[PDB]
Amino acid sequence: MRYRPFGSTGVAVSALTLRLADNPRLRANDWRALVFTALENGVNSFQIDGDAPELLKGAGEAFASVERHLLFLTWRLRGDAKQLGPHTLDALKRSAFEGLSLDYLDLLLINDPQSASLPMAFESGLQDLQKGRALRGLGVASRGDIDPGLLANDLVTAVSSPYNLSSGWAERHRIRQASQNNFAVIGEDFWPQALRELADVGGYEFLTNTPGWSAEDICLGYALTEPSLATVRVTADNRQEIERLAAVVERDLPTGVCAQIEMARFSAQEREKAARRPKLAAALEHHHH
Amino acid sequence: MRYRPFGSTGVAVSALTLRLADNPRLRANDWRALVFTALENGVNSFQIDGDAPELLKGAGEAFASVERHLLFLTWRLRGDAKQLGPHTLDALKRSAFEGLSLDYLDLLLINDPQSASLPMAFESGLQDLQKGRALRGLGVASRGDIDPGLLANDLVTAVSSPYNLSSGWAERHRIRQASQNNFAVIGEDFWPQALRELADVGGYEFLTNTPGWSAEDICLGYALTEPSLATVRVTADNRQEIERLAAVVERDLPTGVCAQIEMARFSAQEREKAARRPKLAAALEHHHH
Amino acid sequence: MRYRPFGSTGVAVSALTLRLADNPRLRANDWRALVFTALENGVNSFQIDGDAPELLKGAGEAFASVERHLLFLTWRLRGDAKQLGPHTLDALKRSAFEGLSLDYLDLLLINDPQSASLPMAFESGLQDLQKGRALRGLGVASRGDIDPGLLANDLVTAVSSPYNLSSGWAERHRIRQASQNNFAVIGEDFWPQALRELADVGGYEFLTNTPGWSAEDICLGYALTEPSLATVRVTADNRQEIERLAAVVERDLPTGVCAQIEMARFSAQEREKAARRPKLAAALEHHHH
Amino acid sequence: MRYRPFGSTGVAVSALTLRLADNPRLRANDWRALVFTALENGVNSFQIDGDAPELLKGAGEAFASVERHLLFLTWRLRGDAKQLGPHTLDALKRSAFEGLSLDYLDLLLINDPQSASLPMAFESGLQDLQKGRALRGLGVASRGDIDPGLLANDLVTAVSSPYNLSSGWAERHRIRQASQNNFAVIGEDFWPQALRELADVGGYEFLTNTPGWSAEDICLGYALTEPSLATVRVTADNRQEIERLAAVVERDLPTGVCAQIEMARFSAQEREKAARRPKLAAALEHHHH
Repeated sequence: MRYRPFGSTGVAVSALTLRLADNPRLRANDWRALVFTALENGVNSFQIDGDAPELLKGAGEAFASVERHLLFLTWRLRGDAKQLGPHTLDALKRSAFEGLSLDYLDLLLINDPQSASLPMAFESGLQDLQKGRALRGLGVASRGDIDPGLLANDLVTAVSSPYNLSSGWAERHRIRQASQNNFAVIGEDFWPQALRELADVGGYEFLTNTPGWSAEDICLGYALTEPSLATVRVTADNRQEIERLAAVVERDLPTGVCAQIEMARFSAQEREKAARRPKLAAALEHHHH
Repeated sequence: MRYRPFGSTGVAVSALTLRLADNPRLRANDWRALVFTALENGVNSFQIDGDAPELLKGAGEAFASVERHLLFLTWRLRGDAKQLGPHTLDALKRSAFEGLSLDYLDLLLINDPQSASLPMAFESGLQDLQKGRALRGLGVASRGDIDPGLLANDLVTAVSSPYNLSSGWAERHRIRQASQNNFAVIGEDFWPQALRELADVGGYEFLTNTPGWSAEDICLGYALTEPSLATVRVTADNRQEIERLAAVVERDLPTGVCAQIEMARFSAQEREKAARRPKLAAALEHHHH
Repeated sequence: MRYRPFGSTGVAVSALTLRLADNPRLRANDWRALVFTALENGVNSFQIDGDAPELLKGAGEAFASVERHLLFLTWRLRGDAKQLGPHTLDALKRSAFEGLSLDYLDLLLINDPQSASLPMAFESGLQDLQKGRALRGLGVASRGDIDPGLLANDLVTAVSSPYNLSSGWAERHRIRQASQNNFAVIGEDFWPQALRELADVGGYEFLTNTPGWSAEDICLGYALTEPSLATVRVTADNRQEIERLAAVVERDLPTGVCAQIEMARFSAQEREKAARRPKLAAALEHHHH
Repeated sequence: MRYRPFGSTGVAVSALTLRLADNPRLRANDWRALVFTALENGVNSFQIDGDAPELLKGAGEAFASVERHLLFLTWRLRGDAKQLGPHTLDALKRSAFEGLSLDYLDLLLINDPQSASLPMAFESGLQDLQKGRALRGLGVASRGDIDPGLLANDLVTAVSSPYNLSSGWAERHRIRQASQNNFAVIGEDFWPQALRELADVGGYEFLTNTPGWSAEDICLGYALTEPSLATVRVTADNRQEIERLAAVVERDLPTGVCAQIEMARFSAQEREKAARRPKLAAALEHHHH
């Protein structure tokens, strides 16, 4: 395992971040063992994306097995950010601080409100948690452009964004600009469904025809080469998956794979212009006034 | 103006769809004048993205200035789709039906719920609207991969998705696969903030240095050549912007521009691997048991 | 080994043509050994490009070890083709016919005279050889564009031209147009010195860093995939090199190597405009009379 | 016009060199007029590539219209360089020196002998010319790789080599390496027949469809951006072509044209493997011993 600085927090994070999300088949000791396995593969960054009592119990017990400062703990808070408030923060206190037995969270990762501001009572509660050292930073998850007025908020220290080997320059520019402005960036969706379909049929078929590599491992290896990502979020629900993903961190992508990734970006298909409808255009032109 | 079939449900839609969104500057007469200009430039497809009374009043007057069957009217319903319920349908009746003075909507465009299903009471209410012809289709707006179980819902006839000249193959595959499966696709974000920033400095600087073309117009022309999009959503708050955008529909992109769009996709800035931290990895390995 | 049609002649040749070129350290035994190894690897096409007695002796012996009609034997005749004459025909009779113990040549491959015509006496000598059934065809070797009036000569059935994985479209167009116009095309210089230097430092370094492939074998494998070439000329001076080159005919290039070959074609270096010399230019413009 | 250092010689040459080649359809005053037009457009570098009495008379008269030391005059000596001898020197003295009325040549440009050495008597004669200050340098023209032992000869200060926008990296490496080793490099064949054909149909069609530019001028523009070339050789036979080519030296190629040039390098077409002939292969393998 390799380790990167998390933005300007001064905390080193493993190249992979393990997301823990509700799975009703899992009981508490499964969650504890999942985290134990991640720790044994050098993963110190965890993202809690669920709040079932068994998840909190097992995860909290595993986190307690190492000294707190060795871990980076993010709570993922979904829902319409514009509708968050004091009841949200009460729930966060029950789940994150009682459920996981934490004194502080490193990062609260919320949805992009698509606004320059947060609701007042929620932001005031966040400020309270920050001054109490119970919350060390706020992050914004987005699949588009986050309002710079929101990123300028003193609470906001991190962003989360998708990035994969078929991302274009808009997505790449978002992560690189955020990193150059000293935000920590968490990469998401290194292996999205659309790319799994492309890997089977078409220009990306090399992803399933490269000796010694799976398509998923190639997509992870590529995201791991991107300078602007502090860490790449992965989800794994058994030991074998954690071990394989962590193994990718120490491998080198073949240069021929890199060239095929670049080759594959080309796009040719164009459209002939669509039909004229002068009758329709004329009726619209002659609207009543 | 040119017109495209909207998915498998027949209707002709202008290659541009005009998004009408809350702007506290504009009163009802300004909204009416804006829709009038749109109509006069051949636009018959409008997406209402807001519920301010002045907006509903002016847009509804303007829509009534032509025969209803010439227009394709989409209501954009934001917010967490998992929290939609009967109150949502009440508010829709007041705003979209009474407020715009409509008997039916061509499309209700909701956020991706990131689930294969919608809340049951809301879905039951939508089924009621559909059986009465008050709602002709449901669309799902997403910046990721929509669950196929949701797309298989009989209500769902359309998807909306970002596409621009810096989009990669994941985004492109989503819209081509949707189209091939006979969904109507509305293109979004042809001119996102990230691309505006790239157009000023770097490999996309040609966007602001092409004789006879603005960067925005190049980005629109490119979107208009994508075969899978039924229509391209644009936001324009004055007559000049509407006229310029509609003029793009009839122009041909220079071949040197298309070549530069393809050459700009390349990306070569690839990390050196991060730090080992063997003390940290060992401490994590040696967690208590 | 695979066998291709040699242009429109109606005869077949091995995908490789072994060139035998003067080498002062080799004796007849050594030349015979080389030809034997090539025969044992399916090569039936040989190009004699030297006239040292030991070369003619050893090669003639080896050719006499199989039925003459199973071989395609090309004599390479260098020198200014505009200076060829009766002395040339006399020397050809000593070296090619008496020296190799041949009754006929499959091809006489001369330099491009950079003209539409051949010297009269030389051409009459070639017509005499063809009427005597001692010469089946004339070929023209060039590194530029051959005069089409020369190619229209009834004697000329074949051309020889460079092609390698760093060739561009002018080179490629020449060989494809010759093949489409029913000439046999012999590929030369699949592994020129300049590419051996590129293979060591720069964008072509992958040629020496591809698992299981040597740089020379990749360059031959690429030339073997060009559709316009009837055969690829190779030079080898030891058994083991002949066996490896022949083995490439049955191998498949990795798709990642093909991608790197395409990626390597890009060139971005540009110079700034040079110095103005207004006084020098004014002096030149003010020339007398 | 712009002027570049001619390798490490210490002298400057115009960025274009005008080649004057034998043309039976021109008379002395036509040649004089071509040289005059070149001079009036800043060209001071001329290559004489023929020896017709009318060519020598007209070109010599035009060269005498300016101070000799302002011109760079190259005599192009074709023929098999391995056959050069005393006759060649006598002919050079009669044609280049007496026929052009010159006391010295700035450069003698011979064909690549394809050897590390020149014939002794010829080389001794060149040494006599140099000691007499009648010859300032020897250049070697090649379409392949010149033996480094020949380039190391103290006489040889320049090379001439093809370079166009469809050239590959082997050609480009040759010229950049020569320039880095302090040779003057003359660029040849900026506009070869093969490229004229590609410009008419195919991926290079943009060469004849670019507003404001001819195909020829784009090809010359690209060659003028190559850093390793001291000058680009052109052959023009009318006033207006000379003026347009000189004008290219002061123009900037559009970035869209540059992108298309890089686009066009791609080559996709491949060959399936040819026929097996197991009986022929077996017959060759069982050659007699």
